[PDB]
Amino acid sequence: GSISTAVIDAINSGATLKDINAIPDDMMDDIYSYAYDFYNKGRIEEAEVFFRFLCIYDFYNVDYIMGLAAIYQIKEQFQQAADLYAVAFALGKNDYTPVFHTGQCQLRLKAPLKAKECFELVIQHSNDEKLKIKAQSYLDAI
Amino acid sequence: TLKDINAIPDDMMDDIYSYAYDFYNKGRIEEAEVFFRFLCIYDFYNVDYIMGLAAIYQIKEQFQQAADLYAVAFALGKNDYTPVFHTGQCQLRLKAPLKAKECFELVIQHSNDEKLKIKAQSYLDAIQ
Ligand SMILES: O=c1[nH]c2cc(Cl)ccc2o1
Ligand SMILES: [Cl-]
Ligand SMILES: [Cl-]
Ligand SMILES: [Mg+2]
Repeated sequence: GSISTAVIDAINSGATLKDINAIPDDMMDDIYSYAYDFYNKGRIEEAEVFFRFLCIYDFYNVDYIMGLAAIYQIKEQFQQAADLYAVAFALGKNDYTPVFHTGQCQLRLKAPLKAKECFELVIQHSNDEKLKIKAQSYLDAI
Repeated sequence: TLKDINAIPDDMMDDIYSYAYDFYNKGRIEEAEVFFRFLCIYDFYNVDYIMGLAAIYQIKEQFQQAADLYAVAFALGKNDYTPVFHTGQCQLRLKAPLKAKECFELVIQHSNDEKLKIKAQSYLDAIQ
């Protein structure tokens, strides 16, 4: 998937498509909008192809990663979603939404201790008060 | 992954990992890089294998390539902030002090590793 592609690219350390600016920013913006057009109409498979395409070109992009993680979470591919949410957080650092969603994924992965750590981080560090309420409601049930 | 099909026994992979670190510790960087690349081909999902290759890239002053692997390495452990610490170092070398500051601050705010936080704080203290 997207992560193995990123790791292969780093191993081989050859020229990538982004390194040569093979797709301009404006076209990447268009494709991202098309990806969500598919997603918003429930065409999840096509959206996934488009977000995979975006993540091959520019993996280290919080917006592309978050789109793909959402798809995996909807498809109940919870480990793949949590892995991408963690990448997104490492790049973004200031938005705790991926940490919240990782907590949800860990709950489904039968890892309540990992989920608890996620929700507690949201509570202690997020300034999104509504997200904190949601995290607390998961914490109350664990 | 080749790991998924158990193409090489577990103990032999342990041996290869320890040999890679031997090369690294002896300054045999080119050989260590071959061995860590070998490991990461065998199992891209092994955080310690990725961290080894990232360290090689950082030593070779390929700071963006190192930072890219550190971001993957962080996701593959979720709770270990050491790759975030090293990313902060790489960002300083890339002349991105605000990005570096964010990394070291994240270590201090989330990590339970007290020795690592001590190191991150010493970087934060130095950043203008
Ligand atoms: O300690 C941590 N930080 C984390 C960040 C994400 Cl995205 C998930 C789990 C975590 O555990
Ligand atoms: Cl993958
Ligand atoms: Cl900066
Ligand atoms: Mg607060």
